[PDB]
Amino acid sequence: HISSQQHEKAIKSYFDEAQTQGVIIIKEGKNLSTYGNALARANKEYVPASTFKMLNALIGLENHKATTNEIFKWDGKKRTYPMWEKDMTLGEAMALSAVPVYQELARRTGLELMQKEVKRVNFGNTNIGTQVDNFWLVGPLKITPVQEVNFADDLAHNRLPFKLETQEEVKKMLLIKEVNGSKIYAKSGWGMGVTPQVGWLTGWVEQANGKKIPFSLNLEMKEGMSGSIRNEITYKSLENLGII
Repeated sequence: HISSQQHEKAIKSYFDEAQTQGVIIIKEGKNLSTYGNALARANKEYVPASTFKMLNALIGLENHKATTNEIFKWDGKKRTYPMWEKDMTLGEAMALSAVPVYQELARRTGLELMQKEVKRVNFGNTNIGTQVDNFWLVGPLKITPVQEVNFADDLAHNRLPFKLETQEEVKKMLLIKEVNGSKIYAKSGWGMGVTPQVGWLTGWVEQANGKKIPFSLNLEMKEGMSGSIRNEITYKSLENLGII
């Protein structure tokens, strides 16, 4: 079998090849393993950016601000991406990472309730500030890569403080890949309105035997880098380690 030294070298190279700095944290049962080319990122705070959609969806569904089939209508105004100029359910919006639909959901929850639920769940630094519709994009909400893989571990195992049914509905929103009997559930995140920019892919692998292996990738995104590098490094890392 392959040495630690070699796994670590391989996964560090994935980051080096992308000309970025990043970490990926894997959790197995209770044990966290940190890999990549900038390990000290593991316990630094960054904005969650679209990572926070997993929790905004939980809070909105639990608090009856939406249902899993409600169609959020496009209001007709020009959007950053053409693929967002359409009507969609929270699940469609999770996959397209459609920030406008999730800003509407935040605004239905409202500042006061949003701040209470973010506190109740203990996400990151728990601080949402005064602006209900952009706190996960530009601050002040922040979360370390450790707290993210721990958040994915809780979601994955249904340990967040929400109805089981709420958690199952949100996890169904997150299936992003199947590869050999393994299912990968994750949400990406790119905070562009912060400097330096932060990229995330947080989730877990469900192996064919039902075991769940949570992960959070966290890297510096750079002007002109592609978004699928978060995916590419993540899948290379998980396959290097035999998780998929």
